[PDB]
Amino acid sequence: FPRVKNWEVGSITYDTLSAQAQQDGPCTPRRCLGSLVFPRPEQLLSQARDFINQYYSSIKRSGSQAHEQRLQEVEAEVAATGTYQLRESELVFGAKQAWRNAPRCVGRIQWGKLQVFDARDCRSAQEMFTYICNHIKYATNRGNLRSAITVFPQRCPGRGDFRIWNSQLVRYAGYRQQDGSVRGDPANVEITELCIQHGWTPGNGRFDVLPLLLQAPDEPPELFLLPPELVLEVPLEHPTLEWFAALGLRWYALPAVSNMLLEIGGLEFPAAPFSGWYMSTEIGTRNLCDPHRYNILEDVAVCMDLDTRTTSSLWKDKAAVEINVAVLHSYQLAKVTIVDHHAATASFMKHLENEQKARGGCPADWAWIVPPISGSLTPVFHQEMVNYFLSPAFRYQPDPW
Amino acid sequence: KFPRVKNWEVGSITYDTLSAQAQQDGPCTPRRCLGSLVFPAPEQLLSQARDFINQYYSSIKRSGSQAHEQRLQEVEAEVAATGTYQLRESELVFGAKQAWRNAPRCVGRIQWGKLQVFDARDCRSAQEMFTYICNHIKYATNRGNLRSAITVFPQRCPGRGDFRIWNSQLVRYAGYRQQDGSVRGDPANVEITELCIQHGWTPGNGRFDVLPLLLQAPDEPPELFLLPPELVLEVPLEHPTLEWFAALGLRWYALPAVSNMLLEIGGLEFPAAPFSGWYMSTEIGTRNLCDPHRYNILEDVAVCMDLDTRTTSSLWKDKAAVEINVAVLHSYQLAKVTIVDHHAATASFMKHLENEQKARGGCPADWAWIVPPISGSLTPVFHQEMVNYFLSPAFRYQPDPW
Ligand code: HEM
Ligand code: HEM
Ligand SMILES: Cc1cc(N)nc2cc(-c3ccc(OCc4ccccn4)c(CN)c3)ccc12
Ligand SMILES: Cc1cc(N)nc2cc(-c3ccc(OCc4ccccn4)c(CN)c3)ccc12
Ligand SMILES: C[C@H](O)[C@H](O)[C@H]1CNc2nc(N)[nH]c(=O)c2N1
Ligand SMILES: C[C@H](O)[C@H](O)[C@H]1CNc2nc(N)[nH]c(=O)c2N1
Ligand SMILES: [Cl-]
Ligand SMILES: [Cl-]
Ligand SMILES: [Gd]
Ligand SMILES: [Gd]
Ligand SMILES: [Gd]
Ligand SMILES: [Zn+2]
Repeated sequence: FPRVKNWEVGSITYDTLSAQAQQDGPCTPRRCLGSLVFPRPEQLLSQARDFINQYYSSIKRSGSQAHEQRLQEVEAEVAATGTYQLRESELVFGAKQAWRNAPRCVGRIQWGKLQVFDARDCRSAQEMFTYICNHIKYATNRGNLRSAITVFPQRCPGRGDFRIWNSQLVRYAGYRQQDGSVRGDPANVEITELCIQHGWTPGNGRFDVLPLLLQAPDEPPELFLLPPELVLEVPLEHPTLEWFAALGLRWYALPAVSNMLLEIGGLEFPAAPFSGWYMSTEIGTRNLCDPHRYNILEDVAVCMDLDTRTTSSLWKDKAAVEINVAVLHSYQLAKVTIVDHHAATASFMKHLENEQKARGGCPADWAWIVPPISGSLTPVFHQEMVNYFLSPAFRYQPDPW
Repeated sequence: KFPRVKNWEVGSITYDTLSAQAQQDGPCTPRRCLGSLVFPAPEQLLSQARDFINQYYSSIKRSGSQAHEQRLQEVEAEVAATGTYQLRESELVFGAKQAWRNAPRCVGRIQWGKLQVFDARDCRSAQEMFTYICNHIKYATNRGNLRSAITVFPQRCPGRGDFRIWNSQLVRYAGYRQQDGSVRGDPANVEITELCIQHGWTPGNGRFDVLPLLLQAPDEPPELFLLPPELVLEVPLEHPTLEWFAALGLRWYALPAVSNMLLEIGGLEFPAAPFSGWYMSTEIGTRNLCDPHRYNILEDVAVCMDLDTRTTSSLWKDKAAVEINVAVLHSYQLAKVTIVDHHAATASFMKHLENEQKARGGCPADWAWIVPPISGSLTPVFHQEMVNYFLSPAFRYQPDPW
């Protein structure tokens, strides 16, 4: 049982929960690989017992009448069909629990508040598009963002798969040149290469919202134009730097992740987009200032008349911070939910405390919980963490080609 | 079959074959990763020694030669006859440089070849130990043109207790507990401060009182030594544009000299071997001055800056910390005392990773320690995946002697 210390306060806890890790991680006694982003059939019933057992534990209902009962239909379902369907209440328990278990998510204090839309009866490409469009509208909710997940049918053998080819529902295009450089977003150049390679009209500039490539089983992806009034976006201005708005910067409201595989009770949903609300450092620090993203830090510093000729002026730092100020200011003005990294990390500490009493610990990926600016100014920096894999879970999955 | 490692900023990919030589075992398993935790018989002595001699004869391009087999036999004989062995001076210098090179939490390892090694293995008392340390401080400080140095005291050996420096660094500020329960000066140093008084030191009562040295010679209680004040170079902190900042009366010292770690070379242990380089500005400006459990000045600075401290979304903490770091950089540059900013330091560490990949097939590195504690993703190390593992020679943590 690993001893975990908070160095700001001196408190000690033990992560007893780590004793239940399933799909093992990449670290060995001889080398740690925690900084890697991507770490390297009669047994469907094993991890299916597991989940049902977890479900009935929570609701004060382990070992009696109802718990005994639900254990049988699943074995009989898999004995008959080789797979099984989840009760609606289980699908919601599994959606939230998988969120609770996401080690890289700093927003887990919200894990109990989740809206689960059950698209397990989906049928075609036009079908998911309606399911996804209901999602965006509901999640966006005019800027009062509401966490949601839309769960499409569980994969079965012999036939294809529902899969959203976009990494997110809202993603900006990226346009090359004779010189390879990108107008727009370089994280979305490949998918842009496919979206054009499927009929779409590539726009002019930097913040063109990409269309959607949705994949009904076995058939080629169908493009789907997203209705403009569905895609809520925020123009970026600064509270005191009047020229910031003239830079023409924009970001979208809904962070809606559509490429991860939800796994509950041994079942696998390759299309299950979840969405919450942004933390501001995501947009301002990573999306706008990463050197392989919009990479605007130097342009903002020029406009602030900063001395970019020596690193010791901390011009990168000063410009980065005002970018984050502008992100927060703009979103709050447009009345769109956003959380600064100080507020977010302080809530995660409260979540860690809640999980200690609830489950005896919490899986947490230190490198992803500490924000990309001002890390030691947040409490999670001084908090030791244990990272392991619990089920149910969100997993990474290969790109569908 | 070795870990693949990607740099996400550029798209680079390398494989860390060096990790396969990991001579000892860290804290993680495939069950759970503990990478974020701060703190994780002649036959084995001979096999460590053999690996090291092999390493040394590799460096001098003499692997497997006559002299090399000679040394393996000599070391085998001395362990048989005495249970231990003595390094040659040239092996000691190699060994110390290599322990630096292997240190996964050091961002300054581009410098690992430029290390002054002071052989104090003939040191006989606390009083001689103190003279050695004073010469270390004077050489490394060099009037603000800092030089990396290590002074290595006698190794652990059977029959005799250890040399130990009780202080965690050669230059530390006192931390006076109080009632009302708060700490005046540096709260990281309350324990060592109390021990100095209990061993006779007359305490001060300021916030920046340099501590005496508590020096332990084998099988002897520690002995207190005052540093000559003209040997301890300090930097008073001013901000280039916020002129009220000087009125805070903050100071920091020029020399960072870690004195409580254990140097391991070829199975030998040196429990007293202080080493020093020069500061990276974030250690002072961010950690030492802004950590809530250190001097904790952030809010008082942000109030003086007229920031809006009642809501977090104004990023008042970020803005005040950036200016504290600017003051640190400015003040050391003004005083002509070596300092590197986290941008320049992480850039040179990236060159170190390239040099090492070509030299050795990898580099052990602790991401959470290499990534600076402000402006993380603005530096290139943030976007570099890294493999953490333990190589020998090494600097190791050891328990406090009390
Ligand atoms: C409600 C407010 C939420 C906030 C503020 C938030 C914040 C974050 C942040 C900042 C990250 C780091 C990702 C990055 O830096 O690119 C993250 C990762 C993640 N979050 Fe959340 N999140 C929220 C809700 C949710 C919800 C509703 C789910 C799922 C039901 C979720 C599951 C995850 C997962 C699986 C990851 C891992 C992403 C990856 O590994 O690529 N979070 N979250
Ligand atoms: C010359 C310039 C140097 C710079 C800029 C530098 C920088 C740093 C920094 C920023 C850290 C992390 C410290 C912390 O957060 O508390 C560190 C740790 C460390 N450095 Fe270096 N260093 C230098 C020289 C040296 C030398 C000469 C040695 C040994 C011969 C060394 C060995 C270490 C070790 C062992 C650690 C780990 C300390 C620990 O784990 O507690 N460094 N260094
Ligand atoms: C639920 C939620 C709320 C919120 N506010 N932010 C969230 C951010 C992410 C998130 C994490 C990592 C990512 O990158 C993976 C990657 C892919 C390819 C190459 C490199 N890296 C991406 C890029 N799609 C998004 C996920 C969920 C979030
Ligand atoms: C060689 C060099 C150059 C440079 N510029 N900076 C350096 C900083 C450190 C360093 C690392 C960790 C530390 O923490 C230990 C601790 C103990 C107990 C409780 C909490 N923390 C301390 C505190 N003395 C210092 C080491 C070497 C450095
Ligand atoms: C190499 C390194 O692991 C990589 O840059 C990680 C670091 N921490 C991160 N943390 C978050 N939240 N998101 C990220 O994309 C990353 N990237
Ligand atoms: C809990 C956490 O590991 C701890 O606060 C670490 C994080 N990274 C660090 N990085 C450096 N350079 N120095 C430190 O003291 C720490 N502390
Ligand atoms: Cl994003
Ligand atoms: Cl220090
Ligand atoms: Gd101007
Ligand atoms: Gd001024
Ligand atoms: Gd005051
Ligand atoms: Zn690990």
